[PDB]
Amino acid sequence: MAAQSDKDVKYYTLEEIKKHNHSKSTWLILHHKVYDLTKFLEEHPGGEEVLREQAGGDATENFEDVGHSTDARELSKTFIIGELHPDDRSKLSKPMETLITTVD
Ligand code: HEM
Repeated sequence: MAAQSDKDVKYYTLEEIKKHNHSKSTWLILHHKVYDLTKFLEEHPGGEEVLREQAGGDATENFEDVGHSTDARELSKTFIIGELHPDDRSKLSKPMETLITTVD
């Protein structure tokens, strides 16, 4: 009817995830994996300010810094929708090309 345990993994590119961090597509990267919590921002104890500033990037450095509970880290497993491209993981050989416009 309206229930389906769909488990998959979509490999997204760095330029794709860092361009979806707006409001209803706010994704965070943890352990080089893409986690969807754009509808859990207000459900996160502490606030969304710390999430929006890490949206579209890897915040694993803060995940281990703060120290999440066992159940907490297990909960994130239900918000996994994909992973980062191998080129953006064990390569990083992709031209950025930016900051060429003076909007100051
Ligand atoms: C994006 C995935 C994340 C999930 C699913 C998540 C989930 C949770 C949950 C369930 C708790 C409370 C449970 C407990 O008692 O341990 C928690 C607490 C907390 N989280 Fe996260 N979190 C995430 C990311 C982050 C990130 C990226 C930061 C930092 C920018 C962060 C900072 C905190 C802090 C500070 C607390 C409270 C600990 C304290 O204030 O001493 N979380 N998180």
